[PDB]
Amino acid sequence: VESQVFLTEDVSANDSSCDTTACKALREKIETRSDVKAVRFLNRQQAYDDAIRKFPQFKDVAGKDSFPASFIVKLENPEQHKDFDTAMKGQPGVLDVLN
Amino acid sequence: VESQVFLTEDVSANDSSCDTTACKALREKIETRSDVKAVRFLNRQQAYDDAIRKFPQFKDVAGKDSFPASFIVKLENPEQHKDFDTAMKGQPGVLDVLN
Ligand SMILES: [Br-]
Ligand SMILES: [Br-]
Ligand SMILES: [Br-]
Ligand SMILES: [Br-]
Ligand SMILES: [K+]
Ligand SMILES: [K+]
Ligand SMILES: [K+]
Ligand SMILES: [K+]
Repeated sequence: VESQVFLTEDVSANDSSCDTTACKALREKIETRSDVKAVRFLNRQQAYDDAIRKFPQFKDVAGKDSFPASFIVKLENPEQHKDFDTAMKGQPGVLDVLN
Repeated sequence: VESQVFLTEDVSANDSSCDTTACKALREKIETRSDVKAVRFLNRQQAYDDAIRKFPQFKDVAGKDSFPASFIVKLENPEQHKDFDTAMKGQPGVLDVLN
């Protein structure tokens, strides 16, 4: 069980490796959480590819631009994710958190 | 661990509880196999919800007809599931098997 923190459109479209300073700074910000053990970046292309695989019926219909880049986040205890989700939603540069 | 047997549309569109002739007949063919311990039914509304829960990106284009219903099947010997998979794939009413 891992959390997924969605990023904003311009980072999604233009940063394929989280090498913009803001995306890196945002990865660091998340890593500082007392309840976070690991943070992994997943770009727009890869996330689209992973989804299309798992559900091969939108191969044409759905485009990658519907898929935000994100951080896949391993928490200390995934049953206590409430505080984390709250912080993320209050964090600038974070679009949403997967519910 | 559990096996997932996806159903063709003729059952997926009609039946919310496996209460149509086609669904039950298919359910009975699976349950009576010696290599099957238990069979659970998963309607298309539950399939839509599980999928959108994991990929809300698809909510743009996915209708209730985009996700097939399924049987969640508990095998007697899970490690040895290769002949079961093939049997199901050759069964009328079966769309696909997970993996
Ligand atoms: Br990308
Ligand atoms: Br239904
Ligand atoms: Br059931
Ligand atoms: Br038959
Ligand atoms: K980097
Ligand atoms: K930490
Ligand atoms: K935010
Ligand atoms: K049986």
